[PDB]
Formats: sequence, structure tokens, C-alpha cells
Amino acid sequence: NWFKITIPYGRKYDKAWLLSMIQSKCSVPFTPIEFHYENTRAQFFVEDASTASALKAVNYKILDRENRRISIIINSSAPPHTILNELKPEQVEQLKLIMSKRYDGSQQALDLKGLRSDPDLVAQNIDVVLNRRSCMAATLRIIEENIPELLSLNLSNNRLYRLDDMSSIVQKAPNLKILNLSGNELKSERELDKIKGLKLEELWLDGNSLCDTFRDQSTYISAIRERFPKLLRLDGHELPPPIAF
RNA sequence: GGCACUAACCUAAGACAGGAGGGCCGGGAAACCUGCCUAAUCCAAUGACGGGUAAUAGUGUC
Repeated sequence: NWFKITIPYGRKYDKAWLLSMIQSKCSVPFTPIEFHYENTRAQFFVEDASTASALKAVNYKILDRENRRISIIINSSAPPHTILNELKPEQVEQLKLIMSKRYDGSQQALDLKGLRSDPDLVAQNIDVVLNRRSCMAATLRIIEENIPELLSLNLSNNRLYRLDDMSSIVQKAPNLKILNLSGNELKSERELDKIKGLKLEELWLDGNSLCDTFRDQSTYISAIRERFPKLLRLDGHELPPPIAF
């Protein structure tokens, strides 16, 4: 359990460098949690006591380029919010449950639209934010272990700001053919390369501001087709068939 | 092109409800720091502080 690592004056250094210096001289590999500036300080968190003292050790073993020393200060602390937000096993358990109600057997279709507001989640004080990586991970895992044959996924209206955390879906739900991502915050068509592995037939993107980066439907259509060459329907419209040969 | 910074912009479900200033207990020779208190005054749910990058300039970096 957790430790806050304060680096005085840390503001003035390159995150990647500073962490490199530190990591180099550190007899343990560490992953900094919630690295953030705060006045002049840089600040981050680390998981355990072994890693924390190891970080303390680097104290006289590192110098900035102005030949001044860089101090690593350590203090036990509460787990960081991003860690406290992760779902507990019991909560995942109820999550599986709710997904099942939202699952149509005759169509192998999972409906996660506006998931955060599900009354059964609200009733059990389960906050499910699919933009959060731990959330997206637990959802996909549940899909990998209970319904890898998933055919149709609905993720509309979930304030998705990106798809980075979805990339492993290509492997988790390999036969996915239908995907609704409308009503989200996807900024650009490049979010699609993260999941371009999917052999989609149907896809919805409307409501995402990425759509407005096109001067016509034709370009918009071809842009999607680069990632999904067999795409048949888009935003509930039947597309012209793929150019022959 | 990547990555970082200043700007711009997005974010309270793209990390976050207080931030600056001031003060307190503790540690420390000091520097400085964990935690806490606080309308002198400034900023802040019309979102400060923190975070983020799909899009735009400026700078470094590989």
C-alpha cells in the first residue's frame, strides 16, 4: 500500500527525463501513479514500501544539469483516486449481472448504452464510467469470459473520449460485427485504428465530433472503409458496395 | 512523425474542489517537505487548481 513521492523544485524538469534519471539510478523498476505538478513541486505515487525506500536511496545519486541535487521525499499516503475508483470484485460481480439483463441471446447483442445510469448500478452505488481504463478493462474481461462470441455491441452515449482502452477487443470479441459508438466524444477518425482489427459490418459514429471533420459523406465513407473494408452499413445507412476487384 | 513545454483547445464521466497568498502542528543545521487551518486580498461549479491532445502557432528534445 501507497506512498506519495515529492520532488521539490520538480516542476522545472522534463517529466520523461527526470523519471528516466530516477528510474536509472533506482534498484527497482517503478511505475509512477498520478504524476502531477503542484506549485514548484512534482508529485507522484507508488505502490509499496519496497519501491518507496528504493526511491529514497536515489537521493544523493542524482544531479540536474546545473550540478544541483534533486531530492526525493517519501510519505505514506491514501491510495490515489484513480486507484480508489477501480471496481471491487463484488462490484464487478454485479456488473456482470447487469450486462446479462442487457444481453439479447437471439442476437448475441450486448446493450451498454448510457451504462452509467443503469438503475441497478445506481441502486448499488456502483459508478461505472467506461472512459475510465479500469472500467473498460473489467467490461471487456467480462465479455471475454462470458460471451466472446459477441456479435453486436452498443456503447453509445457513454462519454467516450477515446478508444485506447478498447484496443484489446479485437482479440476479446473476435466475431464482433456490429458496433455503435454514436453519441460519444471521439474527436477524430484515428480513434478507429485502435480497433481496426474488427471485421465490422455495421458501425455508428454520429454524435461524435469526428464526423464534422469532413466536407462530405463520400470522404467520410471512404475514411471508415480504410479500417473496415467490408463495412455494409454506417450510421443506419446502406453503403454502396466496395469497388470490385 | 514521437515526446515534453508556453499558448490554444478538451476535461469534474479526458485524474481533480478548492487554488494562490497567509498561518499551524511535526521533521530538519538549513534548504525544504507530509499533514492540517484560513474571505486580509485575488481566483473558483458560468469549473479555479490539477489532468488531457483530435485540431492550431512558438521552443526544445529524439
